[PDB]
Parts: sequence; C-alpha cells; structure tokens
Amino acid sequence: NRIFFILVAAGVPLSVIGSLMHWPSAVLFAVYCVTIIALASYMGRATESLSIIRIGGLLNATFGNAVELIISMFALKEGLTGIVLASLTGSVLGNLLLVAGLSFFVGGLKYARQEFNIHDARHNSGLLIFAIIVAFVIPEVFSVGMGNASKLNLSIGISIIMILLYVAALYFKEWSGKVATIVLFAATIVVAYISENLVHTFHSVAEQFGWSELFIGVIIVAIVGNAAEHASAIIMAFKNKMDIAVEIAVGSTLQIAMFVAPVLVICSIFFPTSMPLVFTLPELVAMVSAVLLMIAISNDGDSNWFEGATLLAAYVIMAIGFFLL
Amino acid sequence: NRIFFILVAAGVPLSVIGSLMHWPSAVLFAVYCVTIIALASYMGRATESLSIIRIGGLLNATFGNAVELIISMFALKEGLTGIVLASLTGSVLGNLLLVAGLSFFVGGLKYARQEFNIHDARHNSGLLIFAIIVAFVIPEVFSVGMGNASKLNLSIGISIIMILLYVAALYFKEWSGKVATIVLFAATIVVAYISENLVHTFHSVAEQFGWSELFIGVIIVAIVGNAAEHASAIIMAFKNKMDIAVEIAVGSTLQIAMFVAPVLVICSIFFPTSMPLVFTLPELVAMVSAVLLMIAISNDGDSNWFEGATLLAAYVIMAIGFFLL
Amino acid sequence: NRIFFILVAAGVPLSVIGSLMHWPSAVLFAVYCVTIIALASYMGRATESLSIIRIGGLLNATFGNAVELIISMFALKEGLTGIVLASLTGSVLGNLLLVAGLSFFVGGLKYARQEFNIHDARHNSGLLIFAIIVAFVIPEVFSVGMGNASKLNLSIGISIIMILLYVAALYFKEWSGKVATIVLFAATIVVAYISENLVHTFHSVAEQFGWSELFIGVIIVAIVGNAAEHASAIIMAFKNKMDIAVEIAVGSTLQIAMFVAPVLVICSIFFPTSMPLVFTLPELVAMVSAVLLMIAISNDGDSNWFEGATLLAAYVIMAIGFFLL
Repeated sequence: NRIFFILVAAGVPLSVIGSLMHWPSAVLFAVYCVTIIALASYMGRATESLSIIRIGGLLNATFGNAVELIISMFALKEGLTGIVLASLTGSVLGNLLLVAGLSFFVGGLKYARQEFNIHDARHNSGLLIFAIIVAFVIPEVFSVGMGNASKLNLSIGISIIMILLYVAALYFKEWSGKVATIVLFAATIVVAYISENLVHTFHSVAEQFGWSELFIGVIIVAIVGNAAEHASAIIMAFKNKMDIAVEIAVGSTLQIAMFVAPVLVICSIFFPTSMPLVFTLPELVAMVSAVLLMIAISNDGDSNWFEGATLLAAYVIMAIGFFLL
Repeated sequence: NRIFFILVAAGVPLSVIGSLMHWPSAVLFAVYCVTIIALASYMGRATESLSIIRIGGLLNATFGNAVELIISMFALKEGLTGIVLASLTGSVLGNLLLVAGLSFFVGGLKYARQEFNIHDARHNSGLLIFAIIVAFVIPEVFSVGMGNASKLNLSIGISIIMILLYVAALYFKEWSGKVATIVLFAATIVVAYISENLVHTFHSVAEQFGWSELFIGVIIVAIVGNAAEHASAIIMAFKNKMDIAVEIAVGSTLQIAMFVAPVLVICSIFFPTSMPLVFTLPELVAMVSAVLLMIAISNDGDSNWFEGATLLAAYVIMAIGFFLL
Repeated sequence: NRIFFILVAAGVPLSVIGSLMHWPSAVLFAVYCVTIIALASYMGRATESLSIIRIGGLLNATFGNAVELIISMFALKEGLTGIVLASLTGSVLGNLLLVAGLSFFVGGLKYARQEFNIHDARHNSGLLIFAIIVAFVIPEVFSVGMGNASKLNLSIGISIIMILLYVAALYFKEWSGKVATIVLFAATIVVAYISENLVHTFHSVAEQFGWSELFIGVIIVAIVGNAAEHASAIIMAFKNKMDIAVEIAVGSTLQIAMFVAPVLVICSIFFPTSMPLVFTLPELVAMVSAVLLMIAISNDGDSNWFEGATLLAAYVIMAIGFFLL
C-alpha cells in the first residue's frame, strides 16, 4: 500500500505536465509506464473487491484486464496491430511464470503439503491447452499462405466461438464498495489518458533506444498492464491458501486467451486496420512452453522453494531472448 | 436404426443409377457420400458384434476402418496419394474430438463421478503420444530434404515396426451372427463400388466447388469413413459405462495410427506411385493438438457438460481452417 | 564384468598401436569406439561407488558424463562445434528411451505393481520439461535471425542460469574405494588419449563411409559416451527397486541438459570458435518427443513388458531417420 500511494500521487502530475512539456520523449514513457503499474495495482484491488461483492465474473474478466484491454484499444486505432499481438503474448507469459513464479517462489518459506491435485488438472489444463493451443497456434500455422481475407475470417470464427463458449461456460459455471466506485476515475480515465501518450511514445523510444518494437509489447507493456494488476497473487502466500493464487494466475490467463484477445480481435474490425490472430514463431513457442511448464508443475504441487525459481528463470530467459530480437 | 435403413435403401439405387447417368458430377458425389455414412454405420455395428463374438481384435482393427482402408485403396491406385494422407489425418481428428467430443457432450445430462483415472493414463496416452508423435511427426521433419528414396525407406521402417509392434502387443494383450454375415455384401461390396466413383468425382468437385482438394480428404471424406463407422460411441452414454466410449475412440485412433496408415503405406509400394508418411504442417499441428487435448481432458474425467463443447469447438475450428486453405 | 575386462585389455593396445600404424583410418575408429564403451562402463561404475561413498552429486554430475564432456572438449578445440551439438542431442535421446527403454524392457519378466507415482511427476518432469524445452528449444527458435553475437549471448545467459540454478538446487537438495582411485588412469587418461584420435578420425569415415557427420555425433558417439556409462540402470531390474533406474536415466539427462551442455557452451568461449545452443529441427523435434514419451509413460508406471518395446522402437526409428539425413 505505502509504496503504491506514492507512485499514483507522484506519477499522474508528472505524466500530465510531461504531456504538456512534450519532451524529451524517452524519459516520459519511462515515467508514463511507472505510474500505470501502480494504477493497475489499484485497478486489480478494485476488481477483486467487486468480485467478492456470478456476473461479477464479467468484471473480473473485463476490468481485471482493462489496462491490457485499454492500452491495446488505442494501439488498435493507431495500430500498430503488432504491439497489440505482442502484448497478448506478454499477458500469458506474465501470469505464468512471472506472477505464478513470483508467488510460488516468495511463499517458499516452508512447503505446504501437496495441493490442489484433483481441482487443477480437470479445469485449468484442458481449456489452457485448449484455449492457447487452439486459439493461437491454429491461426499461426493455418494462416501461413491463405491469405489476408481468409486470415481474419478464421480469427473471427475462433474469436467468436471462444467468447460464445467462454460466456456459455462462465455464465453456467476486504474493504469493499468505496474502491469499486473510485477505481474508474483514479484509474480507468487516468490510465486511458496516459494510454493516449504511450503509443505515440513507442516509435520514438524504439528508434532512439532499441531493440525492439516487439520487445516493448512483449515484456515492458505486459509487465505494466497484466502483471501489476494481477500481482494480488504473490501477496496471498501462506497467510491464505495458495489455492486462489493459482486460480488468479491461470483464470486471468484463460480469460486473456478466451476473452481479451478475441474481443480485441473483434474490435479491430470497426476501425479500418485489421488484426488476425497472427504470432511470430518466437512468440508462440514461448507461449506453449509456459503451458507445458505450468502443466508440469501443476501435476502434484503444492509448491517448492525453487518451484518458482525454475519458473522465474524460464521467464527471464524468454525476456532476454525477446530483447535480443 | 430407423433413419439408417432409409439411407441405405435410398442411397444405393440412386448411387447406382447416378453412376449410370454420369451427370451432373457434383450432386452425385453429394449423394455418393451420404449413402456411405449409413453404409459405415452398419459396417461399424457388424464389426462390434463380431468383436463381441482375441483375434476378433484384428476384425475390429481392419474392418472397423475398412471404409477408411477401402476409399484410400483405390485413391492409392488412382492416387492421388495426397487424399490418402489427408484422410489418415481426418481419422485421428475425427475420433477425437468429434466422436469423443460428441460422446462427452451429448451424455452431459448429469456428470458421472470421476473415471477412469488409473486405466487411461497408462495405456491410452503412451502409444497415443508414441504412435502419432513418433509415427507422423518424425517422418514430416526428417523428410524435409532427404530426399525421395530416403523418405519411403523411413516410412517403411516406421510402418513395419508399427505393425510388428501392434501385432506383437495386440496378440499378446447385441443381435450377432446375421450382421457378421450380411456386412460384406450390404457394405464391403457396395462401399467398394461407390468408392470407384468417389475418386473420379473429387477433381471435378474440387474444380467446380472449391476449396480445397485437401479439405475433401480431411473433413468430408473422414466424416464418412471413420466417424460414421465409429459413431457407436456417442450412443453408449449413461445407459452404459462411458468406459467403452473412450476405448472406442482412442483404440480406433491408435489402430489408424499404428495399423491403417502403415499397412496402407506398405500397399503404396505394389502400385507404381509411392506415399511416404508426409504431412502438411497445418495437418500435423492439428493432430498433436488433439493428442494434447485428449491428454488434458483424460487426466481425471469422467466428463463435463462442456468437456465435449470445448472439444467440438476445437474440431469445428480446425475444419473451418482446413476449408480456408 | 567378464566381457568388459576383455574389451578394456584388448581395446587399449590395439588403439595405441592403431594410433602408431595410422592406417587404415576407418577400421580403427571402429576399434577406437569399441574400447570406449567398456572404458565408460568402468567410468560409470567408478562414479556410482564414489556417489555411494551431498557434493558427491558433483562427481555424479561431472565425471558421470566425463566421457561425454571429454570427447566434446577436443571436438571443441578442433570443433567441429556441430559434432558437439549433435552429441548433446544424443545424450538425452540415449538415456531416454534407450537406457530407460532397455531397462523397462529387459526387466519385463513380471510386472511390478504401480510405482513411483508421487515422486516422478513433481521433480522429474518439471525441470525435464523446463530444462530441455527451455534450454534447447528457446535458443533454436529465437536464434533464427539475430544473428551471431546475439546467439551466444543468449546461450551464455541460459547456460549461466542453468548452472546457477542447478548448483543452487543440487547444493540445497558395492566394492568401493579402489575403483574411485583406479578410474582416472584406466579411463580418464586412456579415454582422453583415444579421444584425440576420434575427431581426426571422423571426417575420413564421413567422407569414405557416410552418412552423415551429424549421424556420427547423434547415434554412434552418444551410444559410447553416455549410454555405456549409464548402462548401470538396465542391470538393476527386479533384483532392486527400479526406482533408481528411472532416477539414473532422467537425473543424468537433466544433468546433461542443465550442466554438461551449459558448461561446455561456456568452454567454447576460451577457444576462438564459439558454439551457441543451436540445433537442427530434426534434432529438436526428436528431443521434445522423448520428453513427451518419458512423460506419457511416467504417469503411473511402474512398467510393462512392452513399456520398453514402445520406447526402443521410437529410438531405433529416430536412429534410422538420423542416418538417412
């Protein structure tokens, strides 16, 4: 809490006056981003409260990734569709191993029996294998030479069935109230206003300090949007059952996969530019690996001191690879 | 039963006179195919009875996919080796998720505890991972630039060890009798005679209504040959233990993988044209995904109302992708 | 024991005088290699004794693959970096399925309940998925067009974190003594002296009897270095719990993945030539398959008469594919 208050209150004016100064561009992005972490850290706490207060699963789904959903909206109008696609990548990579890895590792003070074996396999994996592997992989391979008109039609079908299933499944499946109200202005508008700045910022930082443009989306942009907002997980270690921690990471990721991207892909239509679900091989091999890692660890659990270390390593390895490109 | 009687009795004369009329080609294929569904629906019931009556596992293996084995024989003489390879693809895709997906979904009236956990993992997965991943994937990657003479030699080795293992493993591992007799004439000859028509038909439908040639093999042709014959599975929901239903789908698929294709690959030798086990990337990524899906779901079970919905979605997604190519 | 004594005592003088004769080259490699099998069979027994006598896990890690580590050192100075990379491949392929496959199959006299279910999943798979899939796959995809300077930097990072984790994890995690002493001279010097011969030998056998150069590394070279040394596993069937047998195969392989290669990659720096972790697609698809196979079988166990047969088949299939290239 303490640190986060400082960053919201210091970040917004600096970001505002920074937008008024207009230069230098490189330092301000740096400032722009920093605020949003904290802004998403609140965004996350505000949703968690509302979800605790059936259909609140929509709020957890939409507004729980609203900073992901939002930074990617205006990147879509000014799209820059590439950044959108790189950022969706980063969302899955971010929860795994990063949020999950940080959770497992930090709360590796003392090992906690063996849980939750009967739950995870049945629900988490299937869609997770199903969602990612179907959703993203199929588009990539099939779209090689189709070409364009076919690409988006496939995406539309996939996207539409993903939501139509997600809604079909979901719908059939501390200190609250004040936070549920204050979120929108403190975040959803400030985040949306700082957003407008971010895209214009990127080309310039990409030309001045590279590389690369894709890296920005994949590591930095995701760190801010998804990780920070979902960082709730790490905190709930030992003090409460890490049951919820794996739920938060994978449930959120599933939602990215089955909801964020598909809706966002839909959105791409109403503006002239169109994003089909096309990923780079380095992006896709990275995603399926994380499913495999998650799956490997998820078998018995509950967690180990280096259950997280293994994960964090894998993620930081992928980050440095993504930077080198 | 009721519907199937209508389609056999109406389909065969139409198909015969259609073969006599010789035109238009497009409509008749359409008619040709329709009959065979029903013809394979009987083909399947006739084998199931015989299997119920040790070595009856050969009958279940051979004649249980005889319509797959058969439509692909004359496509091999007139091969058109491509269609053969696309159809083998469709067989695995068809059982998964389609037959398995339809079974799981339809019998999702009320959930049935958690089964069969100790059986499935040990037997179904290993060969399934082993069979598909080894059988098909290895050929594809290794065959990139070998070239030709090497391709088939690898296939021969793989094919031969697959049978030699399958026979080695298998051999060491209602209303009957009348159906066991009537099958051959009612089906194996009629199916074989309608077959002769099918191949000649495809180029024309492929040139008039496309696309594509591969699609025909992958979705339509498989629907008819394998799915229909194996559709037994869907029916046995709730009324009987779905134990057999997962057995039918995966056992059949394993047999395709370890038997149908390998024998069929062997056959390719005695005619001049030769098919090595070469698949397109879109075909192969689709197959391994289905193993992964099957594996994901297979962990605990027993099944969910949307255990099937997830599957059916994935399959229909792959079908529309395969059509777009 | 009996056979191995004959091969050490006959192999070394022949190899020495062979090195003095200098011709013909093809037959001597053949002789060179044969000795080393036996030399590594001792190398293995000498380490197993020392390990039985905390930090002895380093000896098991280093000297347990010292013939792999060593044949690849001088191939690195004279590198020929390709052979190094093909040989690391062969190490994982060798343990799986070959050592593991031979163990499972040979001790398939009578099936031994269902073990060891709770152990294997938690530890063996995660790193195994993590180690191989991260370690090797990531480098391959990401390194496509980086190019060179980036390649090795990624490798360095990966390599360094792999050891830094492996040491971090490991360190936190019959007839002895005389063998622990005699090993070095009988093997580590003789093996090192026969090594000097091996590399110079390969081009010539590769030009006279091909193919291919990669094959040499992938099948032959690995058979000798890793399999022979680790062949301890096969022997401990029934007489003792096959607990250790799966431990030997996978623990060794994990060590290859997390230690052998990374250290060896490091070594590549001090000489002018540099090996980044770059694999061919046929090499990599082969490795991940073996993880998948291992994983598939590892689910319940304990083993079946043809649990090994399935494996041995897959391996021999990969060997013939690797030869055809």
